[PDB]
Amino acid sequence: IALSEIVSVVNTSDGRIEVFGVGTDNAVWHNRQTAPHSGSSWTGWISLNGKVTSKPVVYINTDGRLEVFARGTDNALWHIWQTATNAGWSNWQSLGGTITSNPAVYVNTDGRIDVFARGTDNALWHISQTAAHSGPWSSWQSLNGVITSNPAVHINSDGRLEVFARGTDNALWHIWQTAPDSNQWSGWDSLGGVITSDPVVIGTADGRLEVFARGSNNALYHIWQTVPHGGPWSNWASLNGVITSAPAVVKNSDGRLEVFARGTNNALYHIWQTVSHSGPWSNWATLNGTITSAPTAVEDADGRLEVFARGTDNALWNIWQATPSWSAWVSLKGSLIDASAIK
Amino acid sequence: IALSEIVSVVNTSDGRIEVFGVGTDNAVWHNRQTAPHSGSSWTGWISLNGKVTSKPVVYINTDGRLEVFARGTDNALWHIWQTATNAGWSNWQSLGGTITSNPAVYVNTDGRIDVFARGTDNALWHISQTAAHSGPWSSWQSLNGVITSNPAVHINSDGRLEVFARGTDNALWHIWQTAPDSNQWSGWDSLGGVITSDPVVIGTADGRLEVFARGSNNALYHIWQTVPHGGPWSNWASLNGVITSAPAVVKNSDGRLEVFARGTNNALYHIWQTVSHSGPWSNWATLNGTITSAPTAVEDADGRLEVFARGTDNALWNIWQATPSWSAWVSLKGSLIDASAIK
Ligand SMILES: CO[C@@H]1O[C@@H](C)[C@@H](O)[C@@H](O)[C@@H]1O
Ligand SMILES: CO[C@@H]1O[C@@H](C)[C@@H](O)[C@@H](O)[C@@H]1O
Ligand SMILES: CO[C@@H]1O[C@@H](C)[C@@H](O)[C@@H](O)[C@@H]1O
Ligand SMILES: CO[C@@H]1O[C@@H](C)[C@@H](O)[C@@H](O)[C@@H]1O
Ligand SMILES: CO[C@@H]1O[C@@H](C)[C@@H](O)[C@@H](O)[C@@H]1O
Ligand SMILES: CO[C@@H]1O[C@@H](C)[C@@H](O)[C@@H](O)[C@@H]1O
Ligand SMILES: CO[C@@H]1O[C@@H](C)[C@@H](O)[C@@H](O)[C@@H]1O
Repeated sequence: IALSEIVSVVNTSDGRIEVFGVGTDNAVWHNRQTAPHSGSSWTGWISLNGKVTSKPVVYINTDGRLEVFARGTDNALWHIWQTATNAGWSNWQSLGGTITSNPAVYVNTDGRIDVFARGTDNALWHISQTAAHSGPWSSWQSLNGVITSNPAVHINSDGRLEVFARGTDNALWHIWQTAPDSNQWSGWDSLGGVITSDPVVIGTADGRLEVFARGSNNALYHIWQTVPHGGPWSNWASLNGVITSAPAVVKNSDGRLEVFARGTNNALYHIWQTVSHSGPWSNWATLNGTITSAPTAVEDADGRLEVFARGTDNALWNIWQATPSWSAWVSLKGSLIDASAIK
Repeated sequence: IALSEIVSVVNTSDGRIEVFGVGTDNAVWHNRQTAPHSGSSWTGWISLNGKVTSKPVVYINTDGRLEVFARGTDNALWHIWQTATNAGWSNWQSLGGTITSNPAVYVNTDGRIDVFARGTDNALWHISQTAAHSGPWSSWQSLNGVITSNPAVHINSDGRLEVFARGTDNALWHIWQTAPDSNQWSGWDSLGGVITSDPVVIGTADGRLEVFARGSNNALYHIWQTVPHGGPWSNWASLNGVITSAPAVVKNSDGRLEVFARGTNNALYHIWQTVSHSGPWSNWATLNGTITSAPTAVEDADGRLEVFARGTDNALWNIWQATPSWSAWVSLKGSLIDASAIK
């Protein structure tokens, strides 16, 4: 697997970016913008404690409360959650299980967080809240398959969760709810190709899933639903380049997709749709830096992309999107590790 | 009450704007962009039939299905829904009650649509889906108060619904859920002022409610939460102008608020936050035309504002936020009436 993202990031319900990563102590730490604008100062790193053995994944409940999922030292899924929106945190609590990947997390149309992770059998498993933004949690449940990457999940424009992963043949595979909120899932299906990164999935401005992944020649590839929330999918297409990390995809404030990834000189590169969403793609361009993780990208409250990546000093660095050139690479300090359960 | 909005507008799950209005036959008609882009052509007007006696209000269920609420000729609340996302429509069905205002509609954090309408006692009443995006519906319940305008609803950044309506003293009042999804609401709180239009409410880029209304001198006023999802509120602040309709507010793609209203010469006027969201407001500027309703504004899938208003020929007209100085007005044809239950 190509080098992973090292933080999970969200724009919170009060328009501040909040970033979560794993320290050299194997605890989860978070850092938050003090103001809801590009170029804001940062709180600085605060520990949520714990001892984790995967990438932490943050998700926002439908009531705005942040919730973090990660594998623990006992290999169970653990979580920790804000007890009120943007306020204080609970203690860490186990959700049991024994998992062998990073979690992937999404919310159902009924407000129930659904968490996906690989099992000891190498199947995809899932567990979910039984009520909107609320425990108790369900029991684990298998979705079978046998997968060789961390999973990625997104919602279709008809409300059906759909999960993506690399299979034993190194192809992109997927599986989907048969109906919104449903514990009844489809059978596994294959989209072919050969991929050398975790896949990353996004919903387009016109309601279609689009999936990006590094290919066997280390170029960036993508593939998409041809109609909203349905098949057929397209043929694989190449966006070229050569990337030395997992790709990260985000939607600009005007709908245009943009993808970020480490280049072969360890600098950050990006490529974007031009003209409009679903428009033709640009040439790759550099944003400089020397980075030691995959980048992570998010839209801030001013409608600008912000990217995060670990530096040569093992600190987290940040850069954001401005008219002619981007911002400075700015250090948020800290000392992060790649705790990804599959590397 | 100042002259109302004539259509209800929504972004569909496949990135097209869809507008809903009442025809000269008192049936609900709709028109949809053919393409998810600014300046797209339109399907043309299609009837949903029925016979309504309020402004119709569309809302998108969390599974992507559109649903329209309107008062019927029997003064009850009626609704009609898509049977599949962006597909065919149900028959009209009654939710009963007797209502004396336009409905206001919002979704709870648990995916259950809540509908609010003034009752025969001039209290605010509500009815909701009992499950996520699904019937059956609840019994009617009173949220008390005595109100003299149409209600407006939005969700807080902590997931609590909040409703605004003018009171018997002509002040802006409000009530809120004590917790997300709850049927337990607060008492009516006065935010004072004297308002001469329905209030409009929006959520800011940093998670605060902000309310706009015409005041006693026909100026535009606004008031806001000073902290995300909490009090205290600011004082009322004038945005000046002299407006001859209800105002409509929308958020740009970069978070800046922009308000639209009819001026004294019956043209469309607007005013916007400059620099960034929550920044200082512009001067009023005209967008020309001659309109016979309040405008309705929405962001399209390219991140551009689109405004709709009835024209002198009773057709619906459109203008959108093109680079230099906005598009030309284009007619979408049709023949619309103002069916608002309170005028
Ligand atoms: C809070 O508890 C600590 O962190 C959790 C995430 C688990 O790894 C547990 O075994 C460890 O003791
Ligand atoms: C269902 O098929 C099994 O699981 C898929 C996810 C792939 O790994 C495939 O090659 C494997 O045999
Ligand atoms: C712009 O700065 C460059 O890239 C950062 C991400 C850091 O690795 C730093 O040490 C390096 O000089
Ligand atoms: C389909 O039913 C028609 O429209 C409804 C919205 C009601 O006004 C009803 O009385 C009328 O007959
Ligand atoms: C269900 O209750 C009925 O409808 C409500 C909306 C109110 O108008 C009430 O006075 C009336 O009795
Ligand atoms: C709760 O109090 C009732 O409702 C408010 C909205 C006001 O109209 C007030 O005059 C009335 O007595
Ligand atoms: C731009 O055109 C002007 O405004 C439109 C909204 C229509 O009312 C039209 O008749 C009028 O002349």
